[PDB]
Amino acid sequence: KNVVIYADGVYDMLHLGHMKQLEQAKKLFENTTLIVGVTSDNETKLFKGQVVQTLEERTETLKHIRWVDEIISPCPWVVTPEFLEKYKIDYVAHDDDIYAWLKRAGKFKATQRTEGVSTTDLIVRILKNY
Amino acid sequence: KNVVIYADGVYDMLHLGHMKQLEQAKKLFENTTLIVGVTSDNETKLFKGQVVQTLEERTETLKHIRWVDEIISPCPWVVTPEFLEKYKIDYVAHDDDIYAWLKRAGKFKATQRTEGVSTTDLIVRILKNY
Repeated sequence: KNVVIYADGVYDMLHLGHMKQLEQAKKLFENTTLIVGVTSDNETKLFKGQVVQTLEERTETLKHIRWVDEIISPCPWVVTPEFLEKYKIDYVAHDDDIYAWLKRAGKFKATQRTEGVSTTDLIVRILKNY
Repeated sequence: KNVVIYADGVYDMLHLGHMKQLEQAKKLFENTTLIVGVTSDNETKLFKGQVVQTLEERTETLKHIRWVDEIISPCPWVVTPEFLEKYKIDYVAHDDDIYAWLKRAGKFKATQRTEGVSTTDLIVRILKNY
């Protein structure tokens, strides 16, 4: 009855958006284990772009988040069928094609986002006072 | 065996510091319920100073924090003996005198802090790139 869900991401400067996403992953089914993978510095920097917090900083914040059951840190950049077996993962949870093969296999669970929540946004608000 | 702990604060722009503090509160004893009180906008603005996030924003972030069991939002600015009875609170957890009367009653549990963790600090780091 327990369903293993994997959600990877950068999780740089974690905010309310990441949390709502993670809550969604956690509640995809009645009994889940939410595994969260945190991408390495080198690989992030080389694909997405600069990253603000180091791996250790981004991993530690996730330790206080109610929905996170287990953490793989650092996680591989690209999910592979072998990875899924090795960790007994039943579904991958990401927003919405690199994940076509997951949908074809029935193992793709979509999760939505929430805007206006970024750290950056709040600084924007705080300067408006001047 | 279950010990009720109350930790109030502003919790503006919650960061790793608040989380470590809250974890400490939660683990003061083996079986706790951590009640977290979140101060109102009007009262915060009038004592501490300007506040960046509204009550609703500050309360919602706390909903994703592993250590928070219950939330009083908004909470009174000053803890009173009557408050302690009304919510069956066994200890109050705050950093370190308004709390002398709590220490005299045996109901004061100290919790420490961690520096270099503020939202503000990370923006400081991010601008250094220019």
